[PDB]
Amino acid sequence: NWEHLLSLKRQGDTAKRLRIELGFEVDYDRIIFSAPFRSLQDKTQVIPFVHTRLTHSLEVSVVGRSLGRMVGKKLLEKYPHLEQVYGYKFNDFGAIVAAAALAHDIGNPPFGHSGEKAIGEFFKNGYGKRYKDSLTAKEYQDLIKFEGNANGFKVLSQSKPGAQGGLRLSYATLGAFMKYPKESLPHKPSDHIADKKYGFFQSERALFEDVAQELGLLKRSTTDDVSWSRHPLAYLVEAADDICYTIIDFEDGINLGLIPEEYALEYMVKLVGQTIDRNKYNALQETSDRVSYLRALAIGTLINESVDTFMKYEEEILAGTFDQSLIDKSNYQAQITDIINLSIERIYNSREVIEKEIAGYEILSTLLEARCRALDNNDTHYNQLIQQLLAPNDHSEKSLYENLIQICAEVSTMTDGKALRNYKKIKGL
Amino acid sequence: NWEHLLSLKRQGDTAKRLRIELGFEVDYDRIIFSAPFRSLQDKTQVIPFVHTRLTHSLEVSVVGRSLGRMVGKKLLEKYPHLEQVYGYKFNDFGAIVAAAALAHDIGNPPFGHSGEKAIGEFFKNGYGKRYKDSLTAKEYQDLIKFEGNANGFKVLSQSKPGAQGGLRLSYATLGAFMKYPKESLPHKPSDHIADKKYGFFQSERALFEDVAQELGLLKRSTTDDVSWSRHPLAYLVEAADDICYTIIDFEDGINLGLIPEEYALEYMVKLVGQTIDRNKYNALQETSDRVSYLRALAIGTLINESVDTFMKYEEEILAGTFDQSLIDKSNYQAQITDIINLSIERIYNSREVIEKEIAGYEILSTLLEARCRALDNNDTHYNQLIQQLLAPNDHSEKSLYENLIQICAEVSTMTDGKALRNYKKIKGL
Amino acid sequence: NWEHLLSLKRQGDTAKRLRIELGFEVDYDRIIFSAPFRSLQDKTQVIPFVHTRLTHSLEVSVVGRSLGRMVGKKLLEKYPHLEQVYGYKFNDFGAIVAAAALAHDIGNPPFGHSGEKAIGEFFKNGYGKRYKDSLTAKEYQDLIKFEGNANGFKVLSQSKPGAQGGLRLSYATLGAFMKYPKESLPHKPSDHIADKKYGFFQSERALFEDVAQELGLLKRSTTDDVSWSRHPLAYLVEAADDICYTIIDFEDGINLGLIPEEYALEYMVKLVGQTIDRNKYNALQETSDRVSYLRALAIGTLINESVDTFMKYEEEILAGTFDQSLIDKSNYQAQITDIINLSIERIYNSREVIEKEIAGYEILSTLLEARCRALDNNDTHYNQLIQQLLAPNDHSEKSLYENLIQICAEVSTMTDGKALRNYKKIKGL
Ligand SMILES: [Mg+2]
Ligand SMILES: [Mg+2]
Ligand SMILES: [Mg+2]
Repeated sequence: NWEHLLSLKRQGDTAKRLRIELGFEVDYDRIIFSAPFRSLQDKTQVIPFVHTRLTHSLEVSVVGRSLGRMVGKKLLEKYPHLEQVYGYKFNDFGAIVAAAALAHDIGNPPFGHSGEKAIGEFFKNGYGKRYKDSLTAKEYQDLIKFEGNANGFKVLSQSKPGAQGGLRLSYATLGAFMKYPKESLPHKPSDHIADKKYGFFQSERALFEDVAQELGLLKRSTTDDVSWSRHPLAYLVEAADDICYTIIDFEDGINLGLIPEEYALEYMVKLVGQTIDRNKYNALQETSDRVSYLRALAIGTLINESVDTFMKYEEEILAGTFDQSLIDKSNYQAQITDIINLSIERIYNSREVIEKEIAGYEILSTLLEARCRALDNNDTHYNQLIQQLLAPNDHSEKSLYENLIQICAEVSTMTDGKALRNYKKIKGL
Repeated sequence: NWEHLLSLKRQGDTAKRLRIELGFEVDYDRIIFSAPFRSLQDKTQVIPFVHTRLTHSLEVSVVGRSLGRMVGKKLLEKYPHLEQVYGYKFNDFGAIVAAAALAHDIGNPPFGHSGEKAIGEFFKNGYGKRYKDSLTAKEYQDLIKFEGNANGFKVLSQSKPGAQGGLRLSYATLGAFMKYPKESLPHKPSDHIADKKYGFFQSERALFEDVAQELGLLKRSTTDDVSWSRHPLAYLVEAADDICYTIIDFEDGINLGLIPEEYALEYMVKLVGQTIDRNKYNALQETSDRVSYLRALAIGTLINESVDTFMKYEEEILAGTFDQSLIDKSNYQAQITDIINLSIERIYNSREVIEKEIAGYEILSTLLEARCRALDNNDTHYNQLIQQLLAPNDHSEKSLYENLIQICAEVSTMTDGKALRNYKKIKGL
Repeated sequence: NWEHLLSLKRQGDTAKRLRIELGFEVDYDRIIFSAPFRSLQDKTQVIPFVHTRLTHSLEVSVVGRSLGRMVGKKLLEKYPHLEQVYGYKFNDFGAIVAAAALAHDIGNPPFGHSGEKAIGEFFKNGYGKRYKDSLTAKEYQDLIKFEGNANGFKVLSQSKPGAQGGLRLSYATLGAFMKYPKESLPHKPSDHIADKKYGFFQSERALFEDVAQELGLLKRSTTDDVSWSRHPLAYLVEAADDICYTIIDFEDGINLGLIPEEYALEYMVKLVGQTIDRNKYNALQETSDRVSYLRALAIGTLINESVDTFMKYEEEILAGTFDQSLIDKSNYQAQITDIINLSIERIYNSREVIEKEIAGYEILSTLLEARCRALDNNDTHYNQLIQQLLAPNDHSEKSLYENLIQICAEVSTMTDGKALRNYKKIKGL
């Protein structure tokens, strides 16, 4: 039911909010001005001009806003009652998808997936193994299979003294942000696209249950482990992100010298052939302009194809029977796969990227060990100094799992500069 | 008895030295030219122009020289026989107090009290725990509650081949230097000001017993753990040090931007009100000049008040019944406490000071562990290299406690530059 | 028999190669263009202009070429049949000795003998102790008493896919390169000069047995541990190396300020007195020119003396009864010993040299531990990253000893720059 999916409800609301009577734009406005989003300006994208996480978020938001606007147009033309009595507009869908896409990278720890694996391995085989017997199975699982999507949900909606609900985003935006509406256990029960990872920690189970019950998400789990169907706009958000990750990593790889210019045309002829102006392409004198020209065309065709695919399986998506992505139903699957493989071989496996990941591991391991050692023995002078350096903000009487997840969130959201400086101080440099 | 307190005896002397027949100035002259005192030029004062330990010592010596000169004037006017037959002058008292105050920071390890705690924790929970069973209780206590006052006494009077008695200072200067004339055990038996810490290690017990017996210090301990009353001039030395630590840390904090200018006048009106020239204060155009002007006034009034307090309780001080400091009997106690608390909150708890302390811990721990590992196994090539790098001076057949205390003294007296360079070499940088 | 000693056989040869029917010059040509030899341009000689390992190799090759040419002249005049029917020339001997001397430093790990001791201690008391029970006694011995001569033999003759036999040097060059033709066990069975160390690992036993059987080296071991007599030209190669190590370390020490100018003349008068032009020496205005002038004279007289000594004991050398070096039979033994001791006290025991050795230990230990930990568990993400960073070249199904010796060879042949960069990445800098 689309009426419940486009909920304007926020945390702490008592009276129901109706479309015909704050707005989805306000979510984007709040995310833009938020400190965690601003902090993305000092966070890199694990590549050797090259995009930072802030620009990637910006570009993803721009693709998601286009996808959502077109999808809202088509749904409003398919469900007249959504605008006749409920008063919804395609700009609403665009705003929801743009706000969800803008914050999709707000909780990811530095150094890419290597940082997530470092946080996981710290609690699996490192100093964090001591907490295994003091936590429940799902809590420990969250600790060992730490992902930045659950951390991003935590950042977007975590209460603090004087700020309940965090950014207080609308429930539609929160639902679109959740790509994996399931708990930390069981680990990958099936081949469904939404079961690859989890989207919320144990400290957010009640809040996401409230969000799902407000959005009317279908309960797909018959056991005691909660799991819901994906929000239909989460498909658009993820498709936008994949389109950017594919076409823009290739642009960045080509412009940085890691990928020769021939592969650009070689893997973009199929994508851009239907709309390329050959005279304009040949008239361009710089490689950067040509690759930008190709990137714009490819993004446009992929956006249109994703909109067509979404409207092809709307009923299946709303029922929860869709087990793959919108980009997986692409006619350009071979070219997309070839581009992704070439990017993996030339960028992600480059020395510079490997070197950086090896440093992240040592920095994150050191910081996590220092924070945990301070947590266990908060009486020594060195531990008091560590607490002052890394957690001067506040202190409270919380549980062990809350403290550990707070440590993980604080370490994940540090800027590369702040993390490196703290690691050097702790290492006496 | 003041005649015995103003002893001209030095180490190795056989014939008694009389005032009417080398001089207390010679102690100051020797300390100035000594290598350990010179080494203070490369040692910082754990603050982010800002005073180094050498300038702090200089300024403390200047306050102690004023206090001692006034106190000597008043005692000579109170005991005519001290000058009529013994031939003592107020310049003697000034010289003794100045020499004691100049060397009050000569044995402190770097990074402030954090370095002392690092040396203590190395032998308490670190690699140094292995020596607990091979040493006596007091020897191990000295190792684990290491203070820079005992190390300063060691530096001032430790024999070397060709140099017996070290700087060979007069016994009056050594007595005035000793703020805590007691052994390492028991640990804080009472609330007496002299029982807060200890002033000499176990390798200096015989020498300080000789010094105390020459100065006629009263034995306040009836057990087998020796402890004596404070030398009366030690009160003046400590009062001078506290006055500088209070008024000059505030000046440094104000001039460094950590403390706004308003608090200067706010906490100095009471101290300087009786002697401030308002026209001169308002005519000054720079904040540094105004704060210097206030610091000079406050130091003057505190010096006069300390002299008055010392002459108020002279008999009690000479009997050993005084359990507090001269600054503790101040009418400006509230303002002094407020200034100290503001300095603690704004300087000592600043990031930059915390960061520095966290680095000291790692550097001192690394250096101590390397030295100890070289000491236990002096056969490996790496350990021979470590011994050459850190202890090339000499080697001898000494006991385990002597070797450990020598390691602690050598690490404590390294310059920040030398310590950092050695730590980087050991860390392969 | 000199005919078999001057073998032109190379790895993989089936038909016998005769002198009268590729050439010993080709070995020098190949070594010059080889990547391992080129890599010596970025490797230092553990001294604070100062020689790198490449220039030391160059200079040693030049001394060995002179020694071999004179020795070949004298042998051809002593054995006419070597040139009458076999067709050998003195240039052959010169080429063999020069090629052997040029590669004498091609397998030495950085940081001098400190690096060799670090590799040994890693497997003796470090993380490498776990492999003791999984290897044979001699294999583990090779691991713990690792020397750069065996590694240099490995570099010169190790097969790779597409390159069998490595540089494919002539067997005479390989025999002259081998200073210690014996296995890793027993460790120093006697006082013979060839029994001080070993010259090949266990992975090269068959190849060196083939080389020795082709060269007709005398089997000096009656047990199951193979050991052969030294090749006669190995004496010349080692003598050349010692002459350079003695006279040129002194030149470098004098020119670097670690050795005053007086000792130059003081320890060179005896060596250069018979051929020095006093007018030329006094006319020189720079210390560098005078020391160069003295170095050239000393090298010349030592070369002539070494040739005379070699021809004095030719029969004893060819029978294998010579237990010392050519330089040990020198009339300038006292002056050579004095120069070596002065160099040890002033250069090798300098701070800068000690500091560098302390850093090597930490870098090599860190790199070896990382490589071994990657080897044991090649499933973790961090270990895969380490394998990509340090061993991206290739992978194969080899034994544990082969993998460990490959790790040791790869670490030993890294350039100081590459090693330091990898150590910093692993240390997160
Ligand atoms: Mg993305
Ligand atoms: Mg002081
Ligand atoms: Mg050599």
